[PDB]
Amino acid sequence: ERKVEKLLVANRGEIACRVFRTCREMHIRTVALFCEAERNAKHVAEADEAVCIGPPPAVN
Amino acid sequence: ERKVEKLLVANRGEIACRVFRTCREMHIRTVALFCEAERNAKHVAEADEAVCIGPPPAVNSYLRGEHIISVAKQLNVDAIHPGYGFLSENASFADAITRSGIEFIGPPASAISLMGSKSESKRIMEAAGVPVVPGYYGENQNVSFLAEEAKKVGFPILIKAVSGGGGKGMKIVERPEDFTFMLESAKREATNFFKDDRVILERYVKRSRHIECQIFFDKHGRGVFFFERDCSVQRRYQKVLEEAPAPHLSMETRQRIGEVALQAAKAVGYVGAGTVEFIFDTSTGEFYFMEMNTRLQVEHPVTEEVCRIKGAPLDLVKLQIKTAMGKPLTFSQEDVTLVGSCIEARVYAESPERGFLPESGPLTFIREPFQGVRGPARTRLDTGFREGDNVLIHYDPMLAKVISWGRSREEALRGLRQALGEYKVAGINTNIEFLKRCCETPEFARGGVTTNFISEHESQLLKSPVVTPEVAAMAATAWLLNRCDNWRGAFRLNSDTNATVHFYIDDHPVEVRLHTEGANYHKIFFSVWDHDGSFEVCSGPVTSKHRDQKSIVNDFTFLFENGMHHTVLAVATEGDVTVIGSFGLHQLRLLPLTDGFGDSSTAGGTSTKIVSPMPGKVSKLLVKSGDLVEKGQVLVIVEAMKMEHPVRALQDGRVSFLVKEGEVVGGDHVLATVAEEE
Repeated sequence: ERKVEKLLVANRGEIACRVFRTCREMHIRTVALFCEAERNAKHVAEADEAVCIGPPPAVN
Repeated sequence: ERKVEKLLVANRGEIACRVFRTCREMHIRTVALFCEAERNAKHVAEADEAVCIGPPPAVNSYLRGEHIISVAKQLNVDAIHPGYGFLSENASFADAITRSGIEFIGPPASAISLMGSKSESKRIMEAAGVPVVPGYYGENQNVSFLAEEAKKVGFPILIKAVSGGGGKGMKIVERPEDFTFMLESAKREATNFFKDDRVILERYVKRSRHIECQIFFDKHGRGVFFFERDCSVQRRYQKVLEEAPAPHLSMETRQRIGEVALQAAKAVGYVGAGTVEFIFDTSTGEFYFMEMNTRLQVEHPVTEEVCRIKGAPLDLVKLQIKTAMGKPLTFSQEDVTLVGSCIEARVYAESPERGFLPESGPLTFIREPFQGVRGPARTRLDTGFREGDNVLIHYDPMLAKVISWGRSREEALRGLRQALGEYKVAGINTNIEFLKRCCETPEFARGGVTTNFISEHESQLLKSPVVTPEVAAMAATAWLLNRCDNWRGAFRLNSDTNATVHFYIDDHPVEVRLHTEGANYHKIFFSVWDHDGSFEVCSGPVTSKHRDQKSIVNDFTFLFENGMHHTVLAVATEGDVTVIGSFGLHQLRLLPLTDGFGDSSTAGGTSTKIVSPMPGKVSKLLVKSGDLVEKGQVLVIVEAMKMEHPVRALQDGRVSFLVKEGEVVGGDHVLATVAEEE
């Protein structure tokens, strides 16, 4: 099998925090994603690293 | 039996808090002890009363056993627990406590005295019949005697010598039926290493792994051995990481380790808690006695995670008080069962890059790992220091102990990894990076490590992450902002701002330049090691206006253009900038630029120095010729009508005298030439 130590999340919101939490118990790293601004949001304050992706519209 | 309501502690540190805690559950009083100052320490803030004992040196503090006993008598103390170190191993102190009537906690003085000398101790165990590997048999009376007992007393051949660690007489001669090379090897060893011609033969073991079983005894003839332990990992005779369940140890053996251990303790007679240490070779498959300690170890809470008595959690210190109570036990060796695995590691306030030399400094910020249960594992941290405390050079460098109990070894080891990573301290370099390096790359997850395991992998270890050019960007920025309004309200004309920081990374100065374009404090760039980029930075609340030695601890956010974002708690000072984040911890030393700013004189100072007025009559010159004079001492004192008027020259460099005391000299004479030391 293949080892996992880094977890990536696509969406934002309740699911981000839920996926992030259990991850702590499995002792796995976390990564967050956020749109323009949207950096004070909680999920990013819960992960290990966050990356900005671009303009607010869901296309972008 | 005798009632106990007052408990006395000798030593200081983690053991003080541990002994103090359980005491609360038994509902017993507490007393603390502290050296000069050392009154803000935690343990004293945990007890009921604390007493100062005297000067910092260990001779002055915690060694005046008679004074401690008199103070305890004045307090009408019920019991004393020495702990480990100081008077932990001193039979006179225990005897004096017994004469005073206080219940000493530990073995009787006779056992400590007997085990103080190695020869008489090994004599006692040899009489008892425990398999013991001795250090010597007779002497080299005859060379044929070597062949006589080579295949007799000990088939494995340990030639060595009477003393000295050179050991060239060994030659690693593990092959029996050797008779023409062993004598030649011994005779070539005698050359240039004569010492005493006596030679001792022993068994030679190829591999060594340390084992140490625990034991407990009441005073009513009843005891039970705890689970074994492993101390294979140790550097320079210092414990590093240990495991209570010796991985790869058959149950049957466990049982037997006990029967041997109980025989030895009964033979000498023993009360309280103790530990027997063995030495083991995998190839032979047998264990031979090496040493025992009649004192509670530091590794007691470790073995606890792998033993339960009557289904209940075990407390080792509890029983020792109950043993002192005179009550008899309640359980046989059976009620105790092991459950799961655990690992331990010690953190030392030393510098791994350096010669593991202790460092003393204030504790700026101390992260605390989550000490709660989650997943399939229990992780705990015990620390004898807190925020605002300072490390004392007199004491050993010892911060905290981290233990990861688990249902399986894997869970335990994995748990630690994350915890070891999480705990963070700022202010003094630690070996925490070393321990993590000891855990990741070495394939000791299998469980087989020898006593010398640390020695071979020293090349692999002693390795730390490389400071990326980005790390300098956040570190450099914090020092400015965490010192002043640099880049705050700044403004120039038809131009743009610029400010630079110099870092003395390793032995090479490092320059980082930061500047802005537009009307934006937010948009910032950087150029370090010929690497350029852009980022934005958003700070937090401004704190620590007094900017003392602790300086300012603030959180930072950095949005680099590529797209990332970071959070960094930076406690920056003039000496260094410390940044802690997902990268880890890194402290960058700022290029030092100090050199008697003012007094920087390279003048030759050839002549016409400390000239005296007309009357002259020099005398009482108190400076040696050709000795450096940087501070302005009285080079020459001349008297003019009772006018000493000392010249007090401050020109740096050695001063050369051309005059002698009592010699009348003319006006403005060259009494001495104050020249730079050449």
